[PDB]
Amino acid sequence: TITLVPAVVTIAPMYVIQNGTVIGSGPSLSSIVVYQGLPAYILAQVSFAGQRVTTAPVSAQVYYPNGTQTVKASVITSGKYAGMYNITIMPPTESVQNYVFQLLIVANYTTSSGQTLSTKYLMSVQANQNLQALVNKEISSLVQNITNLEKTVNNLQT
Amino acid sequence: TITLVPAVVTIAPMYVIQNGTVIGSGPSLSSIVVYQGLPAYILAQVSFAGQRVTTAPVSAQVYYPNGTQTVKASVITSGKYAGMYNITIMPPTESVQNYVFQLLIVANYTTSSGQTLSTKYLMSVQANQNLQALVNKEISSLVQNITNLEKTVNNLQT
Amino acid sequence: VANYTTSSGQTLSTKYLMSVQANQNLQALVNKEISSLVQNITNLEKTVNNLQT
Repeated sequence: TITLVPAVVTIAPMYVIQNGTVIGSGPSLSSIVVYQGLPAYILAQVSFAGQRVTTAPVSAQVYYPNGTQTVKASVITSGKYAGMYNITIMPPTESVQNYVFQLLIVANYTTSSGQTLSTKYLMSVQANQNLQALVNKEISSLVQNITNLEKTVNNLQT
Repeated sequence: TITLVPAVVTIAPMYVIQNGTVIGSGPSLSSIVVYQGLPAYILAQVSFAGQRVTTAPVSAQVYYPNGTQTVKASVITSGKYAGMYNITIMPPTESVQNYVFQLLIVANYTTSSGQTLSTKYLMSVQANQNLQALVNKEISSLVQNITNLEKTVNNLQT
Repeated sequence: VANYTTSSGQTLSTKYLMSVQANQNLQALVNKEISSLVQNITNLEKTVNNLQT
């Protein structure tokens, strides 16, 4: 005897690849620390009954605090991540603090039993500061003020 | 007739304590926001049934980009952190990139269910840049410049 | 902690051990440090310009 349970479509963010590096591992996140100005490639598999499905057009509502980006995630057709949908968020660099935006991943799977299932996964993608660029630029302007001051102080010595 | 339902062994990190500071709490975290250069003491409980078991010793093949350090997790029995496996990870002090370094957590639990249940947790660790350091050294180079300059102007005043 | 007494005849209390790193606000740090250094520099610039004059 084989006792079936209903199957519910899932789109889960399996890896969040940013800087060519797994910053987010597995679906054990629903908020990830992403560092701004680098593209977090959220590889989010879509599986019905744990078996990855190739027909489920993924809309992705990317809720920036300025405009809402609807990126149609490209089905991963190469790599060992193939089958999944690569959701290419690219966060602007708005560094002075953290900023909200919510990636509501919506995989709309068409079941062949006639029960079309829209599954909507909320990951709160926490755009942490990427303060590194702001720092180097501010600091370079300070180095330039210091070298000019050195030069002036040499003229004064002369 | 009393049918005992399957218990499968679970290792979940109950604490990741890093720089003496618990960055990870709950067994709700099999990914964690590690800050580079700081020794993360992954105090991970090993449980069958959801009950703590201290007869499964845990190694950790920690795949740095400078080799694999296979660390046998020592049980710290002190304080409220007692009876957890200390998976000792030592992330690089580099801070030009977020780099993927793996953490193949292997727990081999000899159960009396009839098989030696070996559970593997591949946590692909997010080496997240500890920029604080880079901030402090750059700013210190700047102050060294402020003093040198300040001494020279004062000498000129004299 | 949420202490809830169900009306089914079983009392359930949940405690959630949310142990958190209270991380330094690096943003507010860097901003104040550099602004303060800009003022130390304004005082140095001031001596320089007096020197020149």
